[PDB]
Amino acid sequence: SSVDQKAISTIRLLAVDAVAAANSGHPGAPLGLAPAAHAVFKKMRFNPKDTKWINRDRFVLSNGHACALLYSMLVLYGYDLTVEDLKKFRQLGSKTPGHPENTDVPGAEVTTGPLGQGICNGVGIALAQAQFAATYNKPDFPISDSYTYVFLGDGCLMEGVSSEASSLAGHLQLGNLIAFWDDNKISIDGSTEVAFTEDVIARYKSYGWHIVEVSDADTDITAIAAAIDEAKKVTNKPTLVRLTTTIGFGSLAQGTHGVHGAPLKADDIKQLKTKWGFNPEESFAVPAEVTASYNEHVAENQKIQQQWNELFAAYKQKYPELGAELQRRLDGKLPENWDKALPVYTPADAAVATRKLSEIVLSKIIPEVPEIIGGSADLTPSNLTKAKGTVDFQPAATGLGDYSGRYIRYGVREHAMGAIMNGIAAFGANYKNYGGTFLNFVSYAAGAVRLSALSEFPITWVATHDSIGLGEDGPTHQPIETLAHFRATPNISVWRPADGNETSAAYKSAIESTHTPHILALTRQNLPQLEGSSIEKASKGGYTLVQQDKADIIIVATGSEVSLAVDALKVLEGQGIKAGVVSLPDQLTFDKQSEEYKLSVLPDGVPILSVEVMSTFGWSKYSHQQFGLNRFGASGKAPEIFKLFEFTPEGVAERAAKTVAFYKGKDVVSPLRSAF
Amino acid sequence: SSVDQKAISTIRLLAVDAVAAANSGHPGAPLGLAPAAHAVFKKMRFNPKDTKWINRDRFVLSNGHACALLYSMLVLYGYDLTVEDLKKFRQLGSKTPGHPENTDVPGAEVTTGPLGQGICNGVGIALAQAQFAATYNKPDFPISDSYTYVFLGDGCLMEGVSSEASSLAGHLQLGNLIAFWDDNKISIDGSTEVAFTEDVIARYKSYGWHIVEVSDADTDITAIAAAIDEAKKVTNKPTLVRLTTTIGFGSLAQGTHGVHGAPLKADDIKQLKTKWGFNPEESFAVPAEVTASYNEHVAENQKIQQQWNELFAAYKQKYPELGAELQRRLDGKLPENWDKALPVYTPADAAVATRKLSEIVLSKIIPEVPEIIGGSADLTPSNLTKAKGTVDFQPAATGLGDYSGRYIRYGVREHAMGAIMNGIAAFGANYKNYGGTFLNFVSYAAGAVRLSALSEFPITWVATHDSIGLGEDGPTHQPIETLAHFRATPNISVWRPADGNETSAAYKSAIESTHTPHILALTRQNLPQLEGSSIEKASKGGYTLVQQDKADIIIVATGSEVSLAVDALKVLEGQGIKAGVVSLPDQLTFDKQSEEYKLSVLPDGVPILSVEVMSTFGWSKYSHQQFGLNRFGASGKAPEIFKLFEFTPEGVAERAAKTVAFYKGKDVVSPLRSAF
Repeated sequence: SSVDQKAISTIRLLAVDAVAAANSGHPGAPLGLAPAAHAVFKKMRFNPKDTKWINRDRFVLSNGHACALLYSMLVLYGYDLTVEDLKKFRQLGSKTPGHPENTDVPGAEVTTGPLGQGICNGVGIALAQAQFAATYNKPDFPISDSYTYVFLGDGCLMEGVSSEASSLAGHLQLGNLIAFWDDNKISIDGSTEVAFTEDVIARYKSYGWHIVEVSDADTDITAIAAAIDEAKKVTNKPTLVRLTTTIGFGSLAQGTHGVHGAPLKADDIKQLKTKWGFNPEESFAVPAEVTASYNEHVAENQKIQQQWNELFAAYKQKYPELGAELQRRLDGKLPENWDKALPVYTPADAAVATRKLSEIVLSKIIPEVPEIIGGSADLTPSNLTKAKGTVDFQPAATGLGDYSGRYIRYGVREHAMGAIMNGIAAFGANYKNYGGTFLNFVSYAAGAVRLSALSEFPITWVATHDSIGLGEDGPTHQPIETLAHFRATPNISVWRPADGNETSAAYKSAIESTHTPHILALTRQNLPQLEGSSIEKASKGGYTLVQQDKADIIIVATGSEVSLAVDALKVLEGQGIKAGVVSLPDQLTFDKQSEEYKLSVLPDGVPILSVEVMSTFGWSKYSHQQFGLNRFGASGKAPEIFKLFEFTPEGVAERAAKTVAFYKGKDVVSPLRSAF
Repeated sequence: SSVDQKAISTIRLLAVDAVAAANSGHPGAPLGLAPAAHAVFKKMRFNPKDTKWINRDRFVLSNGHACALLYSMLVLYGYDLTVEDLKKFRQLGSKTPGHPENTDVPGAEVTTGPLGQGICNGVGIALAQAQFAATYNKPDFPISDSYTYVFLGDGCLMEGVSSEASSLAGHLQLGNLIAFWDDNKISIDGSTEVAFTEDVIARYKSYGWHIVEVSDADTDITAIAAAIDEAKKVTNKPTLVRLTTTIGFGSLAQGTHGVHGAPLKADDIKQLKTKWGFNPEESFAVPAEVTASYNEHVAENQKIQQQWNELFAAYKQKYPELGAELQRRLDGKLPENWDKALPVYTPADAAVATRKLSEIVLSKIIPEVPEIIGGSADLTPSNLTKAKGTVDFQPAATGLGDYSGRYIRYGVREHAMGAIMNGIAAFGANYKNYGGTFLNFVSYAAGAVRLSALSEFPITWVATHDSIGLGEDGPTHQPIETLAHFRATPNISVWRPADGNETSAAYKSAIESTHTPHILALTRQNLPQLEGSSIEKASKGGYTLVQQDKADIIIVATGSEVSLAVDALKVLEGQGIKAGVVSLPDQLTFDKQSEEYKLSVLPDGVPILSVEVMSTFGWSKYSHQQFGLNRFGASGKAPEIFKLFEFTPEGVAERAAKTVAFYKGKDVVSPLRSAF
């Protein structure tokens, strides 16, 4: 009957009533986690009227199905979300979707639901905070000192991505990360005794985490608060707080799988209300005393932010250059004319692999753009390493780097790298972060990559060894389907640059991005600098590389196949066939250009053949006929594989000539035309 | 100077010489693991002349980059692989590809290289062996008693998929699994101190594994053999053997990252040979005493198999029905007329979700086809559970099932489920195994799914909640790109059945498969039984559902959109437009039909519109215009989402009418035609 007890009941009943109104959703974990949510939010510093305050504590609901709990907290604290929005939980168009989405929900830092992701995002938020604090904090100027609080359940703990991120977070000694395990022994298939009998706590100790156990988290908010205080004293380890809860606490069906993922019965909701002092005839009740208590915490937090703003002003006087840099980043702006550092090439320059061109770009732009950080997973240092003049991101205690470092050694952890990148982006402060691996193993991280797209985060995959061009490692390593997969995903820019100028354009796009993740598909093998390429033209996503006013055919290609198309043009000239060449380094960027620009590249009245040593899926958007590779690769020297599959100037020319013949006597309109 | 020492040197030098000849590949782990490989193969029962003996011990090289080691063992033991093949390591077309492929390499049980996969495959081989032994063994008849030996490295231990599978294997008490960790402290990025500082042994204890540590695995083959003996005594836990080795042992560059993944220097190879008593002027040496020693072990193993064959004959007399069943399975044949159990529907039957139709199929065929086993990950029992009359696969000690059980509780572990399914298939004995999850989270397992395709394993994903039709869970759960991704992967049948008869055809294909993995995309929502569907027609992958001799347009659709197309046909009739309908439940199966059959479905001379509430990628193979969904979904009641995106009879009809108008006055040929 304290206000804290009333607040916990209010949270529980808002969540239950929201699920009831939707007749869909998950009441069990909200009921079990309401005490912990109340306790954690009371310890957190945040401003519901300024969701982007850079020194806020962050909260992540990794068990995203429990989002009726999150929405209830946001409503009670006066974020831009109301009881009327709760009544529209899981309803088309509402601000309260069935899993939380950062683009739609004020106070949702990331998009969660797919299990395992949110805890990894929390690792990334905490990594970014440590890097940010190391970059900007000074004596008497704690510009950044915030914590990252994550709730997770048994499902997240079973997903391998969370093991990857938890191993890495322990290695990185991320002491401002505090995670809470909803230890309720229930999943969809019933008891965790059926498939999840490991000693979780022993595993987390093996990663180097600190542990606090709260044996009665259904009621003991004093112990939950004390666990947070204890975690804050352990500055060199992330902490896992074991919350032993009853799923669906209070329900007639508490402690059963049936309360995990379906609405409660109406009579159950009545007895919940009566046992907690609420009116069983009323739904969506918000006692004014709860509002008052929560408002007091908001007012205190707002005074903390007000004092932070004055600290920041004083910082700008004491540290003029760092202060201006920080201000620029908080305004979301890159350094003025940063792109003048991008390398430019001419056709007289030597052939270079696009993986090496990418390394060169990074080496030039990292020193000039402090908000770029990145790393690599499952990849040789010889294929990607830190830029000269920087150091790895490591706790100084290891002697292997510092938190001010800029290069992250992710280990062999592609999926966690992907989800950590999302967390770094979510931190804010204009972070433009990247992750390197082989293109074929970006697929290991598909769960996170899709969330980069849905969350609108400007992360970048540096995805080398893009094709059969890698050679001897063979078909287990050679992408076929990978670009089609990601190009088919909404909101992914998939750059496959052909040369030096196109690689600079790809990075200009990736670093300038604010809402679109990028994948840069890069070669092992050397490619020539193209006659006709430029950053300007490649920035359009697709452009006419070789214009032929009397073209019998246009060849559209990407990456390593653009030079192949140019060589095929010469073979075709000897056969009496005049070809143009289009380079299409990013289909998404091209698609966003004006219809008239696109038609100037892919006009009516001429057959168009695509060439790319990968799946032909998607290519009919831009071509009438497609020469691709729709079978797995081979283990051998790369030039021999290209010859085997007829990706040679003569093989392209043969198919171009067949395309010209196939359209003789036919009327041909641009592939860009459509009926609707 | 014992023959064992000479054998170890022979293995090391064959591997080094193979890498040298290719000027590509990985000598370090072969040098470090040769003692362990020698010791393990001496304990293994196998027949190089019968790679499919069902009671063989299995070996899996999870650290597949080390395959020069595996190939050297296979050569020395007289598998169908020779020194001449070793000389062609990593050469186009050879039997010694840069990572091992089960389709190409005799004695390679699975395709490994992508890190983490092989250990999970080993879990599946061991799971299958336990299930198989529980099904067939009788007193005095140990039909199956074999072990599964896996080598792995630090990279596999960092990949989350291995954590998932190791947690599950410990839960399942898989005592015939013996894994060996190459504890050499080196990865591509240099020391494991940079990113991999967890206490691996403590983590494996937390999963319920037994541990043996071998402190000097560079030389102590007695201790490695003893570790195997110890592991065999622990019948209720999988064992991890920690092999402390020096990467590149013997090389001038031993103990450095540089020996992990590049050929040794020629002078280094000379000093290796001299220090081990070999001729530095000679490559690919095989001392006859080594051959003799290895031949003796082969001869003993062949006598063991000979006695197993007599045991099997005696088993067929003592247990006539089980013996005939086992014989049939070892012959690779399904029960005669098993498919008569497949449910058949008529248009008078009620509407049913294809997820429920799938459950019904499984309930009918599991009792009749003993080699079907399967399970689910990250999915409610209400969405998939064991078939009535069976029990879960669990160790009997838990009280929750038995090893004779047929339904696997994978937990929230999609990626490991995928790789474990590959291992179950690899075991053999005609296992036809399946794994259920939501379609959108098959993507979490992409690494393993691609390997199912490359390995030619007949595994099946039961992938429910296939689209925006799932409704309220929202865009984090609703597939868009998923079918395009897997259809773009070579050798994946992607069935999206529209009704009861098509769902039975999908299962007929999936269960009869011997070389092609299947994904069955199934609905949450109810769909009508179609006029014109049958198992016979749907078995062709694509078929004419509604024939219209005077068609102005043909609508091609899948799954939930076939009924939509049929409803649109009626709207179009009122607009004076005559449409036909094609159902395309599996594009791969359709593609494999004769050209004349395919043209009878998609003829020349008529515009064709595709309809599928997912990406339009791929659909131009079969259509002139495509109506799909190329943006993320929404959280709301499913019918409202379909209306929002105009996937309604009127919306389809509008686009069909626009398609007819767009082709007025044009000559139209089948989308199946091409220039080359």
